[PDB]
Amino acid sequence: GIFKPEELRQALMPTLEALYRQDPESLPFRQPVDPQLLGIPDYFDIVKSPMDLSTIKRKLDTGQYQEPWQYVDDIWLMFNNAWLYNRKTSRVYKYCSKLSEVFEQEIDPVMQSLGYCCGRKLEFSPQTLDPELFVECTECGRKMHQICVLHHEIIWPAGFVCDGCLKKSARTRKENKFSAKRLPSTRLGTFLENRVNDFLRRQNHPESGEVTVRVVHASDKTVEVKPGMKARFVDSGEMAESFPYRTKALFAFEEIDGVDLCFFGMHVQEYGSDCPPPNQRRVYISYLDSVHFFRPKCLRTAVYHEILIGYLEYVKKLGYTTGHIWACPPSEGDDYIFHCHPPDQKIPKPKRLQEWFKKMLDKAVSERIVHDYKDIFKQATEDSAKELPYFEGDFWPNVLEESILYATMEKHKEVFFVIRLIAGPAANSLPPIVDPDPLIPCDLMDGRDAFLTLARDKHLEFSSLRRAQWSTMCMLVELHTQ
Ligand SMILES: COc1ccc(NC(=O)CN(C)C(=O)C2(c3ccccc3)CCCC2)cc1
Ligand SMILES: [Zn+2]
Ligand SMILES: [Zn+2]
Repeated sequence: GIFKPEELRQALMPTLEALYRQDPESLPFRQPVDPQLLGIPDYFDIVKSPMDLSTIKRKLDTGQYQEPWQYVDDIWLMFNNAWLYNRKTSRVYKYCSKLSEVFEQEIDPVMQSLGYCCGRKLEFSPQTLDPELFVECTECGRKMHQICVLHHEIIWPAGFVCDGCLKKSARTRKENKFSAKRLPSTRLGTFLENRVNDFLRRQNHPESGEVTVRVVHASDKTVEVKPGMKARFVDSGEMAESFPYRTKALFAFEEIDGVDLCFFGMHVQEYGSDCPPPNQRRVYISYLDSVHFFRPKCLRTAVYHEILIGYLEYVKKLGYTTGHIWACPPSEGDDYIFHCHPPDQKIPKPKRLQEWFKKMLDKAVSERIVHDYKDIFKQATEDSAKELPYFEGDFWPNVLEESILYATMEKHKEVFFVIRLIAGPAANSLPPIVDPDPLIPCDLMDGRDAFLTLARDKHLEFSSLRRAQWSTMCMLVELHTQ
């Protein structure tokens, strides 16, 4: 026992009385359902654990609840039975939804007054609902959402100690060494975060946190020319068989309410100077993703721009001549790089996404980082299908197979950006591209599949700030302990 029964009763009874006072919405919930009198003889075939307000009151009054989650559980048992048994359009269903809304408001400040994280009954997103897990304070015995208190067994193996118990004993929580800042740095990561933090300091907005950019994957790969064009151009001995590239994964994190938040992810393909044409000295953005919790809101878009402009600046200086972006929005539900985006984070329509890349590239011109950029139509004109750069997982390889030319580039022109970084003479007499960062092997971050799979297995959602904080903590433990 943590509480005197009278203490628990005096704290919770007012939240019960809040529900009882709601009339008519409490009328179906005041007494045990009597299926005979109500003419619903199938009630007990569907509802196996009936619960009502008079029962909960008698449990409070007789000291039956040992800790308040038991009370919250009986409340949500009572709501769930009504939502299970009654139609969505029914009066009782709608009354039950009203009481759940009044309960949500009342329980929170009460559960926080008794030293709990919150009073919420929490389930994961559909991907039947998996319940959120609880951890137990080793000092006081209170149970709390694992996600509310960000308790990870690998970071803190001796167990969870709540803020209230730590303050009581004049201790602070042992530092999280599995942080984004303590991930191994790269010249690329440093260059990007230095550009982002220089920009944020110049803005001098009080809400902004430090930003971290970490390259977390770097491996050498090859894209093989698919059979239906190997037959035409490769087998003859005209086009090269396979194009070697470096695949890199990077993430940007922000300090929000004292902890790491992963808010941006990018995969790139880097076809260097020892790469046969038409891929020679090109970079390709495989995929971009974000989680909209960057603070402040008013700088979110600029920060994304600073990372992307930063990346183009950096590869230019190494000797890449051209950047390529397939400006195509995702369509994998609430997933892409990040599992389970916030439900109010809208995927942009093709037009808005094109206007967003356009805006980013106009700033890059103003800075003399991008010399010029155009749609693949106007750059194919200004330059056979053998001469198009051939990138792993891109639209263009797949569409030339559907055929086996100029027809297709016109109808889908605005979705393909070609970005001249080094144009004209300067491009001709360049040193070899040498990447000064080591290879970073990491199977979890090798393409976007493996991390989506882990996030599905382990309910690493990005659907709210609190869940995105827990998922950021969990991904960083994985990245440090590989
Ligand atoms: C509801 O489920 C979702 C939600 C979002 C995504 N992903 C994107 O929006 C992925 N994207 C297109 C983005 O992040 C940018 C974006 C977003 C919005 C406007 C303009 C640009 C911001 C960083 C790069 C591009 C996927 C599923
Ligand atoms: Zn909680
Ligand atoms: Zn405690």
